[PDB]
Amino acid sequence: ENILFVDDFDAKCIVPDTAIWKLCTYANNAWSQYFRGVDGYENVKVEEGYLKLRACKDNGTYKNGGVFSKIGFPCGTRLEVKARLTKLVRGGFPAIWQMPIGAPEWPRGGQIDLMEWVQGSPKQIFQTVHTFYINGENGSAGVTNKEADKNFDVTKDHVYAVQRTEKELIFYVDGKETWKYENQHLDKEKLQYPFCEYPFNIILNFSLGGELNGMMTWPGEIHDEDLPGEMWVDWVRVVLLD
Ligand SMILES: CC(=O)N[C@H]1[C@H](O[C@@H]2[C@@H](O)[C@H](O)O[C@H](CO)[C@@H]2O)O[C@H](CO)[C@@H](O[C@@H]2O[C@H](CO)[C@H](O)[C@H](O)[C@H]2O)[C@@H]1O
Ligand SMILES: [Ca+2]
Ligand code: NA
Ligand code: NA
Repeated sequence: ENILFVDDFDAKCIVPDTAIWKLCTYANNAWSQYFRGVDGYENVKVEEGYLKLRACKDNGTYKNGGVFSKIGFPCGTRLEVKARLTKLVRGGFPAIWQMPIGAPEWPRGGQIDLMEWVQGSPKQIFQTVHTFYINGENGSAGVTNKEADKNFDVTKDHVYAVQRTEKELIFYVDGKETWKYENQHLDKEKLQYPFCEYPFNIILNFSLGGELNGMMTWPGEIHDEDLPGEMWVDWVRVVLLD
């Protein structure tokens, strides 16, 4: 099987590979708002074969932990990520996902979420597709997998995967297919399937929710007493398909 990229996070270093992995930065949205004033690698380390991403509160200030790949991947590929949460955190918002590189403004270039967790459904994860066709100017939910295992322990290791081709996206958990999002071969102007127009990166983060500009976010209310939380990523792999 053809390995286009792999990181086992087992390099003789205390931070993830500095050529591949960049620290996440502040932006006025739910997942990014608490990268503000995160000092370098304070919430991000490599240790005992894991990337360890921490979310915590530091003298009044919520701080996220996350990195994104500077490298990205074409179509005809499958991304596999092994990860667990150390615990459930109320208001915690950990994610394993992909953004297009150099695409028009979100959500026009698309977005793929291999894993998200929120306190509102604590014994499940979400696998989600975003496009301008789905979301338009006003939508943020995307299309998510409704038959998601309802009886599932996020604090154990799982392998989250998406296979991306011109035909479709196929999601997996622990090597079992969960759902697919098909190319409908519509007018290019509808932007229904942008997933081969730009390379997609890898994003790994443990973010905190609560209010954004006075509106409650999907991950809901932050319970300070539950903090800190960590996501441990054992490995990331991108395979070239047949
Ligand atoms: C509604 C929203 O917050 N959208 C931002 C998007 O969010 C992701 C969600 O769509 C989804 O729930 O999965 C992940 C993991 O939890 C994120 O929460 O993220 C993108 C990429 O960061 C944002 O696009 C960026 O917006 C900023 C300004 O806010 C900037 O314009 C940048 O150019 C753009 O890429 C969505 O706003
Ligand atoms: Ca590892
Ligand atoms: Na790095
Ligand atoms: Na999701």
